[PDB]
Amino acid sequence: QKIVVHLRATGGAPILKQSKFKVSGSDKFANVIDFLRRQLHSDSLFVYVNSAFSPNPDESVIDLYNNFGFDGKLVVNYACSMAW
Amino acid sequence: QKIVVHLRATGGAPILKQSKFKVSGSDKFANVIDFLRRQLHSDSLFVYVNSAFSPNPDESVIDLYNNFGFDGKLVVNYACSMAW
Repeated sequence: QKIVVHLRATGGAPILKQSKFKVSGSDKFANVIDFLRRQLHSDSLFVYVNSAFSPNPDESVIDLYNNFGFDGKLVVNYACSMAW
Repeated sequence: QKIVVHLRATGGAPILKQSKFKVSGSDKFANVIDFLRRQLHSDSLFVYVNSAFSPNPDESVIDLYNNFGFDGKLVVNYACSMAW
């Protein structure tokens, strides 16, 4: 099984011309980390994936904004199914 | 203080014409949850925010994709210095 992997630059990191790849699902994530390390010429890159979670209803909006907001706003997603 | 909240529909949920709102930071997140459940007629809507984590080198691409993949792909964010 081949998985489509899209590399997304954040925090002002260099944008790669070739950001879309197809890789074997059995491949270890070390391969992705190593590819980026080589493309950007750095051994200390931040390589991460987003993870969804349902915020505590009792938490204030300002706190969630301070811990998860970006570019002046807090993005709140909503869905029927988490598997699209 | 007012916080801009960007509501985004995913996973089959109905899209709102105006999904951008100003909410008092002092309000509990419960107000956002209740707004969505009320306006979209569903008690079981997933209301989530995105967090982030760096996968371990030995993790397989397939598992990362099955666990956190989005719209037919695994999005890998990278930065030389982090900013949400």
